[PDB]
Amino acid sequence: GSIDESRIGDVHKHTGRNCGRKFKIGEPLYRCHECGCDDTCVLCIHCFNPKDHVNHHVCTDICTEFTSGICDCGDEEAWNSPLHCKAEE
Ligand SMILES: [Zn+2]
Ligand SMILES: [Zn+2]
Ligand SMILES: [Zn+2]
Repeated sequence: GSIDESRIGDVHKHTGRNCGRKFKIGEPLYRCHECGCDDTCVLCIHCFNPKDHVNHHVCTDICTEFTSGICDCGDEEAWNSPLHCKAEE
């Protein structure tokens, strides 16, 4: 077999558990009007999968110092539809 060590690999994969990545200032936060339960359900850049949200109203935000957030990818009580983590691609 042959793997390339330079690749991002699987450092962002979180199969079976929630992502819970903490947003640092400047990073994008993704929210979907159709998929998210309340206006606090968010996805990180590594998780957000455009495929899941074709025809949906996606809202992007820049993370600030006042942003206290962790990624909700894989927490099934935060989403109306099952998501497909991008890190799995
Ligand atoms: Zn995430
Ligand atoms: Zn994910
Ligand atoms: Zn969506």
